[PDB]
Amino acid sequence: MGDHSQKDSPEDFIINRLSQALGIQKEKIKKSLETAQDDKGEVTNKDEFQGFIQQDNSTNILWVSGQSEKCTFYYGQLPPIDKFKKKGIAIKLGLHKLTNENVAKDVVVVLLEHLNSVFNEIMSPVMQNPLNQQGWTDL
Repeated sequence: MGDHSQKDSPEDFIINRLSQALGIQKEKIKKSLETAQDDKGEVTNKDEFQGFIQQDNSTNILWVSGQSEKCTFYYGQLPPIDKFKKKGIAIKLGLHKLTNENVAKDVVVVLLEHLNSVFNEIMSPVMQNPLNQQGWTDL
């Protein structure tokens, strides 16, 4: 059963933890804030919608017009913002096993983005060193 348009929330509550939490499932602040109508619809489409394994949660802390709990599904994240993306039903794997493939990456506020890109490139080189792929990579 895992979690639906709440499975991901619960997982992030435990995983995000700020070095000491492992909260598990649902975020009271997101429910308490109740923002925003556009955000509720974007989140509902992510949850049981097909077709789309991405969502961001953006913390963005202080600065100017901070994204904070952003975040959105796709869209954009601005700047010291700290958020993350998870993979659910990565075109559509929904309505069967809870997106078992789901991939999770945390993204800090801060360059920091260039360092993250370098880390991603290193991960790709490590993958190339390990397997050959299933020809999706091919040559």
